[PDB]
Amino acid sequence: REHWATRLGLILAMAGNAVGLGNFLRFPVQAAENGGGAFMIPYIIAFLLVGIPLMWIEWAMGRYGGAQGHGTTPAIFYLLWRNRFAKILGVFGLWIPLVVAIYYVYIESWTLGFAIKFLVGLVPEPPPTDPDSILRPFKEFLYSYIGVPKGDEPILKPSLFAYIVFLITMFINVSILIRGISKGIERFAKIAMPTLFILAVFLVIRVFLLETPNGTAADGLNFLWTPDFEKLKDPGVWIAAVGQIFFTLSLGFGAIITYASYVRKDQDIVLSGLTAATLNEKAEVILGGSISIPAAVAFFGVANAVAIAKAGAFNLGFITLPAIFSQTAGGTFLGFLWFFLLFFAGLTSSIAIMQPMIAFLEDELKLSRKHAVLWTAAIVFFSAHLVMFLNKSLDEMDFWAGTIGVVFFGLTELIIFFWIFGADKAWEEINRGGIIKVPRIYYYVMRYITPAFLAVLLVVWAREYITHWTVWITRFYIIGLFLFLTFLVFLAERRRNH
Ligand SMILES: CNCC[C@@H](Oc1ccc(C(F)(F)F)cc1)c1ccccc1
Ligand SMILES: CC(C)C[C@H](N)C(=O)O
Ligand code: NA
Ligand code: NA
Repeated sequence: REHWATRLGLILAMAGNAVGLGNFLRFPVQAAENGGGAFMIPYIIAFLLVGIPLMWIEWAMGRYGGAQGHGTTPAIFYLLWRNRFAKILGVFGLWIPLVVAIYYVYIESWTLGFAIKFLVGLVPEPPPTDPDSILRPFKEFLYSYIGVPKGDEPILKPSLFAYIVFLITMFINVSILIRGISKGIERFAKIAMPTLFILAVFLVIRVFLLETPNGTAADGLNFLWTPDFEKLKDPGVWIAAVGQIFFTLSLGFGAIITYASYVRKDQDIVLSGLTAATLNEKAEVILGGSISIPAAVAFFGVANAVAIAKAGAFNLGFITLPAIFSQTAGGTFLGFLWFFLLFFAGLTSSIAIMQPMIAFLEDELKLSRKHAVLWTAAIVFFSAHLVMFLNKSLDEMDFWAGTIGVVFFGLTELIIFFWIFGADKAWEEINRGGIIKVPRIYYYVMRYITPAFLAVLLVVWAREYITHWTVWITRFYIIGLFLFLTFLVFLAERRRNH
């Protein structure tokens, strides 16, 4: 089995897995919609009671599987629980990252396309201070790129440029993945993470120097880091925070598990796991939180920035921020550095959610790396045409896989590892080879607090929160993908028989 060459390259590959579009795009929008600092308390508690323990569980399950030659959950679940239902439940750890990949790689492709155009200066020109006259050209710029419907039909029409950039983005993902774990993912991470970090720091400094009659960047930081204890009674904030924690740390995606299955059976996962998780949180609360919101607040004030963050999820990052930047000398270039940052952040993450399917084909169906990567790219590429051409298909996939799926799957992998396999075996498996030991309090968190936390959350979700007819096209398609992956698991157990 392939293994990570260096401890550092492992940390950075895992950090790269976690540090992505979620830190710079999803987090600020989530924090601004939910009272800024009112969001941060549940977010921290979620990190301590959900984020940390599940990260340790997923590293453990991964290393455990990999030692027996299996990198994915259909098989790993079966090792921990010798039951046919374990294999079926394990299909979600191929389904979730695959469905997520289908839309995530497309959003990643936008950032590349915007980087190219912002570098070459093919950008909208606002007139030489009326906000709507400055924002609109950048709105139209995004709308033409992705092809937002102009009438009644729920159909998108991406520009020719957007389509070819998607193709290039796929080609780039493939070229990294085809070289494997040490020479591909690890090598790229060593280049990509330092670049990503430097670009983000530069932008944070640049944003910190912004001031208008409407405000400063520091008003954005005060909005984000000032608690509201009255909001702590609102369950919506808690549901939002926990969802962000999952998405941001790549928990419940089978992506951490798979990367961990290339950690040698002896090697530490406790300190490594905690460091990768902590690097992500820095890049999210310090770097990601410091760019978009403070810049929006400076130029528009708090209440306008909140309203912008509620307008959509891509309004802030693809419209508002580059619009703001265009009002400053060297702004088109500053736009380029932002989108380049986003591209590298997306790229290190999307290779993490394509690798589970690659690992399944190699481990269970015995395809070569080349064939496994090429077929995985073909399924993502083909499937992506749904997200590219059907309005709100992205939202449907992001809901079922990226939102509901991950929490369900997190609770499931915890029940399988810590309740069925055995709480004492699991704990032994986590700490085995550890540089540091996991605090004793976390045994009771993992066994009782985390699962009760998530079960209560999911109860309120499917009873107090659960559209156009076209959402059924996407549901149909992704259900079919699940059935298809079930077929492959079936074929894998048959190959093992013969
Ligand atoms: C609860 N979250 C809001 C839904 C939001 O989803 C996403 C938000 C951000 C990302 C990103 F991080 F960019 F990858 C991916 C998906 C979304 C999806 C499609 C359109 C608009 C918003
Ligand atoms: C799907 C995951 C790889 C997403 C990643 N953790 C992010 O925050 O962008
Ligand atoms: Na993240
Ligand atoms: Na990343």
